[PDB]
Amino acid sequence: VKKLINSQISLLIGKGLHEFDSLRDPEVNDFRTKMRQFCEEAAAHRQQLGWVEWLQYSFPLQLEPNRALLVNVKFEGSEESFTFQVSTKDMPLALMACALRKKATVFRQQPEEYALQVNGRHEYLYGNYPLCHFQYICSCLHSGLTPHLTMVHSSSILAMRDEQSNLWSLEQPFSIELIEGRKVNAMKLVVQAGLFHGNEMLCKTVSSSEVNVCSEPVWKQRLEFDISVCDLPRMARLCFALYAVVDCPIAWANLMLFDYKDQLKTGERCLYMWPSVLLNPAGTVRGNPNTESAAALVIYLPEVAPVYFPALEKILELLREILERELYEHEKDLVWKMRHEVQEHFPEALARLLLVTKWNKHEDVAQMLYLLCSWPELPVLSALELLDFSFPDCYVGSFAIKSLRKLTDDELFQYLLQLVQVLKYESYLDCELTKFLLGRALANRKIGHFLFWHLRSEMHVPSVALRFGLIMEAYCRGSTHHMKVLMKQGEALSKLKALNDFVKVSSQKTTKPQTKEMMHMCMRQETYMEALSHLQSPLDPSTLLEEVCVEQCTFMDSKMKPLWIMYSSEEAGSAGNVGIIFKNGDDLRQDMLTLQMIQLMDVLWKQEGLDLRMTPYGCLPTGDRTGLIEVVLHSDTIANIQLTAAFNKDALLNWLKSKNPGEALDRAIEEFTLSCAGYCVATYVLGIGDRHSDNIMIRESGQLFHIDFGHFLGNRERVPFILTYDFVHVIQQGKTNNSEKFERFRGYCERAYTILRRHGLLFLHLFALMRAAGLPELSCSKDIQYLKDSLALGKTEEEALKHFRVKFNEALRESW
Ligand SMILES: O=C(O)c1cccc(Cn2cc(-c3cccc4c3N=C(N3CCOCC3)CC4=O)nn2)c1
Repeated sequence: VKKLINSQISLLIGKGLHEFDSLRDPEVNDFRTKMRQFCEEAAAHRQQLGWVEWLQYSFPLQLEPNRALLVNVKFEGSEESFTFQVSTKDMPLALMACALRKKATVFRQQPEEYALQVNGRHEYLYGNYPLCHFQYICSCLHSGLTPHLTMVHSSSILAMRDEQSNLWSLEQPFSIELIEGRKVNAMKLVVQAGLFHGNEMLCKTVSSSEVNVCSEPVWKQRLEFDISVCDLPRMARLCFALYAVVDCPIAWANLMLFDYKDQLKTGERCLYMWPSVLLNPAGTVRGNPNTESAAALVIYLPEVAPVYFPALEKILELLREILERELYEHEKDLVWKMRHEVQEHFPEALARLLLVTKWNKHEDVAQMLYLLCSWPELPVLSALELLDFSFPDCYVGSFAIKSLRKLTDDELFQYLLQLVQVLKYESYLDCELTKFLLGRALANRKIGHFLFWHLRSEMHVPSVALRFGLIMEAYCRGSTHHMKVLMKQGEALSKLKALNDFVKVSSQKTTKPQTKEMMHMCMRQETYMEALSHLQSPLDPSTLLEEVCVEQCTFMDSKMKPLWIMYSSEEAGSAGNVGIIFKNGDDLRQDMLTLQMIQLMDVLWKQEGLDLRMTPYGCLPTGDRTGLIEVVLHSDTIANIQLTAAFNKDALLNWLKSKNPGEALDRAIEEFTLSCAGYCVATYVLGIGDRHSDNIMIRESGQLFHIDFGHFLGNRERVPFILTYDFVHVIQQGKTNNSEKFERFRGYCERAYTILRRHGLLFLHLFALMRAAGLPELSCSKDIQYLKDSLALGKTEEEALKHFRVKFNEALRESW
């Protein structure tokens, strides 16, 4: 019935829907019914889209940021195929026209009723684009391969659509009553309490009287805060810390003083606390769900009267440049004084102005909000800064989203990971960000795919399980069919975990050959063959993983026995020969961020016409210390290649010569040189140390790349720029001296470095939002500072390039 759907979502999301119901929370009840309708009406809209708009939803085009080629085309019904020669500048229509036209000759006898499917992939070619804007066509040209496509008629596409259908009054100083608690420690117990608006204190942090450290922490005190109740802003957050002293932190807990209906809360409360690492303003505002084990604090919120935060209508009723290029009190005063100027003449300095406004004075907040309601839209870069925890106000949050609505699907995808982490900072379940993500996800299946996995991957974290579960359920209501596709992915991943556990056990008792044989036998079981085959890759939904082909599957020798799983697809040909690595026991989150950043650098470079031949391979956490990495085929580790050469320095170049005979070598050396420049710069900027020959790989094309990003951000040394002699040797064509090739290489590096600096704030804004994620190596200011320093953002370009040159020369000396 709908019974089945409910049980399908419960399995898919990793939480039973009955668990939601058992909280008997209207916030949650309302979140669920609110969004379910929102998601259900989005499904509505889509089931009536035109066939090209459906393609846009389900198969978003994959593009790049004159000359001729051979393309093979067939039609959906037959085996017969035709090979033409087309231009890289041609449109898909022209290609479809030739295809149609021929079929007519051989078929004894209108392009616009067709789209071209990439054989064996969930990828289509359509739209007004040259064939070498399409990533698959591009891929084939740089690799040499022949594009194989299938003419799909509009009515076949519509068959797919149809088969996937579903107040100011209160001047008294704010106060609470700290009643008692129930905890464990060695001393006397103190409760410190403090009121926050983002990172900023709304007043001084009143503390408890000292009470012995045994059993319950009875207090029955009245805590009064240095602030009027009418001055508490909408997003006011009360923050506790319980600790011992003769310092020993024990626990923390936060809550919103206003509930999700704008009512000021009153009065009693049991706060189930989170274990501590001293106040944690950024911490979640929801209680610890381990209500058996957690220490708890009972408090009382006094009745001040029913009081709601005023509606917007009431709210609305109530040397500049030289500092505007982190400032003093008099500077702040100037900026606040100048707010109208700021809006009219420096609209992009909104963030600055927001941080100087007095959130602990309601009158000031009102005047700021009135400016905000007429404020011009901001660039996306500026909106990314506003998503920071430092901007907690809901109107600000809403303004930020409003400026982000113009994000292209491509941009949104590039920033999605960060936007999901920002949900952790949200105060309430129903929020503009969640609505925006769910809307965009329901309009673009790729976005929906990566949103799903970002959420699913953290369900084992109790602070986000509820929020993320709820979002995934909403999403599933909005696409029943995608829900089935994702279940199939879940079933594969479930089987891989079991397979990997077995491998961990077996390798402890037997040789690797024996274990591998057992792995193979396990995989050939009907249940495994079936679970592991015929699915969309979680790494990239457009890649279909068809028949898992064992004999080629193995596992690595390293601790948590990462699995190496290979696939083939008759229908896709060579493009269907794809591999994934399943890893369980390692935290994949830091490879994802890093690989993501590298992707963004590649994109920023390509946007200036600089293609450094980078390899931004897929990486996707799917669960608790679980996830996938995309295999880059026809590549091996530097270590491995340093394995016939008389001198070890030549092993690399000999290998390249062997894979690139004759005049092919010069292209490979160029690919090596550009990619080396890319990764030299990327690893310097990102502070990725511990680079060695086991975690640097090369492709047979010549392109160098990095794997195993365990320790970025100098993490803390200050990782120098690195040039390896073996790499300089290849760049210089195996010559001792070749300053023509070398100083070109030095040019590539400098160009790459200077382009990144120009987008320095993009990197800082993105890393700022990633502080939400609790990555151990992105936890504080010192980590953000690393980026500031590596991009030398405090300098003029010039100064920065001179600085960079010292470092480059530094690195060169180091490489004998
Ligand atoms: O010794 C073996 O039995 C063995 C079995 C299968 C493969 C290998 C060689 N190997 C190991 C790895 C490897 C080891 C540890 C970490 C990683 C990794 N490869 C990775 N990739 C990613 C992109 O595609 C190339 C492989 C990523 C990665 O993080 N890559 N290749 C060795």
